[PDB]
Amino acid sequence: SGFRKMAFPSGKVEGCMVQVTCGTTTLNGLWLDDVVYCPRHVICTSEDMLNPNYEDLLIRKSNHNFLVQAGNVQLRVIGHSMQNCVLKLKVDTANPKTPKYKFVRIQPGQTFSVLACYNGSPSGVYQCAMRPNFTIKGSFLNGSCGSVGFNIDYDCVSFCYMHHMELPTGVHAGTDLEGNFYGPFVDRQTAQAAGTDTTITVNVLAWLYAAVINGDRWFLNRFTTTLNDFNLVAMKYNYEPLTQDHVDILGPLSAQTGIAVLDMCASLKELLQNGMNGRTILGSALLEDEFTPFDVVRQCS
Amino acid sequence: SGFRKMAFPSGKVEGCMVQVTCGTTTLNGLWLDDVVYCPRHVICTSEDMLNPNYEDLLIRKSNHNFLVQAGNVQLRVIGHSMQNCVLKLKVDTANPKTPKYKFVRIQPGQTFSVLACYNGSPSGVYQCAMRPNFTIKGSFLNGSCGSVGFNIDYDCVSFCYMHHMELPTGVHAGTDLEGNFYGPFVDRQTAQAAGTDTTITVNVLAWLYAAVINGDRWFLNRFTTTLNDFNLVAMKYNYEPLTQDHVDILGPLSAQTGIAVLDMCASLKELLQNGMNGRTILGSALLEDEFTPFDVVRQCSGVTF
Ligand SMILES: C[C@H](C(=O)Nc1cncc2ccccc12)c1ccc(Cl)c(Cl)c1
Ligand SMILES: C[C@H](C(=O)Nc1cncc2ccccc12)c1ccc(Cl)c(Cl)c1
Ligand SMILES: [Cl-]
Ligand SMILES: [Cl-]
Ligand SMILES: [Cl-]
Repeated sequence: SGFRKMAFPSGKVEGCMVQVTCGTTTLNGLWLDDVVYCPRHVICTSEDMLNPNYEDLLIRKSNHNFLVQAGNVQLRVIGHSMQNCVLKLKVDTANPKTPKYKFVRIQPGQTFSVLACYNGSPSGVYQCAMRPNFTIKGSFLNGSCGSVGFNIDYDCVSFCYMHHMELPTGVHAGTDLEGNFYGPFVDRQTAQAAGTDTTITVNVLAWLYAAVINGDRWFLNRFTTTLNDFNLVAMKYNYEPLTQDHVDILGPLSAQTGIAVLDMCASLKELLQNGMNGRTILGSALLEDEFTPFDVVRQCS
Repeated sequence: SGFRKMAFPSGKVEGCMVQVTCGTTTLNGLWLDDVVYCPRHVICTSEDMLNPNYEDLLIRKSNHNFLVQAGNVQLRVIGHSMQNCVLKLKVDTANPKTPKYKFVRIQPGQTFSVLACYNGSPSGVYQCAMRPNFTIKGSFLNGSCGSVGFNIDYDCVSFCYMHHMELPTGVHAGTDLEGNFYGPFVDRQTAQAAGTDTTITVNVLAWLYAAVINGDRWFLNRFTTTLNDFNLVAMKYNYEPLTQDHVDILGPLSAQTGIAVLDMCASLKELLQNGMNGRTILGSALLEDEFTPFDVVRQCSGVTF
């Protein structure tokens, strides 16, 4: 019993964190095999932030301009290349702690663990979701660039995020491990704003199923709804539309608790209309949207 | 920016998790140097748990009754002994991944990271607080017994908790690493109930300081209060008393934000008597009490491990 926001154990990722210094900028790198991955903005100065030409800046760099430090050992950079917004520094030593890994690009609503680092040193691990507006609500300070987001698939680390920047609202933007940004963001100091965020409806439903599994039932009702009527209501509360894919994905939870998805959707509509009336669900006074259907099944079963 | 419930990096503890099997029971062990620590209830059957004589049950056991597995390697148990509610299995191999460590007993209100394990395999890490009623509101399934709670002090792991059982309300009970339970609990199948829980006041104040550091300041007011008047109000809402030690510990956050502790206490007092009025603090509609003052400073300044 119990329901917590739980991150994956970070050990496999800690053994990959290194410090990358270029000129006056110091950030984090991910050392996998003989390659260190990090945000390409590490090569940027004061003049090259508003409109940097990264290809031109990288051509002017030599391997000796990059200082890579793994613990107390300095790694020798023997090559450099760029893949989208990620810089790849080829090193002379393969990381002996390299776990079984994959690079995966995730979709909005998906969750992952974040290993927040400073100067190549892990300081904390927390749990995030990719927001529908493609930002993440992380907890990061200056120097956290290059910190990674990941999930663990048995004994395999799927790297899905690398932190690049903090937007003016305090939310965070970054890329997958192939350097492609999540969202309409660029690694330039140009005026950028996240779109209006919405609630991940499928995750709220998954979390309501977690609450039922844990013995919470006060919010249940005798109503059901059509998918379209549910979406018309949910949208008025800035909730993401619930697709047939989401209904199917909630199927196992629906079978386990005996409550149909559209039946649970009618409970959610009621909660949006009434609020919680001083009650909590799994110790929370707000509806939680950072647990996917897969997270709820893994944590409850 | 941002404020998350953040656990310590778990790597130093993952390298210590092993699987301990005795008869039909399989749970987790903590392998440090040449000793594996685990709950002594691993030696129990169904009848044994009801009314156990652990000294008598352990005397009947041999080293070969314990099956310890570290990854894919079976460790050889060369000794067994009991310290309070923890069983210590001496093994023939010292754990090469043993970090610098300490065994520490924590106080209620103190927070720690839990590495939830099943079959000696770490599956999740989460941050939680030792409640004033000595339970932890954890997330554990069958097989999680032996999972440990810890903090990281520079590069030294301080082990403070080992999971033993789940109470009928779904909350959790366990011991320090010397086998002494936190709270009035016993490792026997008998009727046990956690006392009425209270809110960790010093932690709520630390979290209000974290919200101010993040720019969320609607709850601040012009007022201050006495520690005496605040505690009278706190007792009424099932809040723990705030001591002069707590006021001193909140000092650096008070200096950083420009909000004296008794000034923040007057904000907390109004929040209790009037509610949030539809507003949230750090995206929460409830007052959060699982971040200590040290946790808020560590996160809002970026201390590494
Ligand atoms: C390096 C910096 C950045 O946003 N860093 C941070 C990352 N995360 C949190 C921070 C909190 C406070 C201050 C800086 C934080 C930055 C600035 C502009 C651009 Cl376009 C890019 Cl790619 C990167
Ligand atoms: C081994 C079991 C126990 O509490 N198990 C669990 C421990 N943690 C979570 C659980 C979730 C679901 C089911 C069982 C969970 C137990 C029973 C009674 C006593 Cl007195 C003791 Cl010491 C131990
Ligand atoms: Cl599923
Ligand atoms: Cl809440
Ligand atoms: Cl402090």
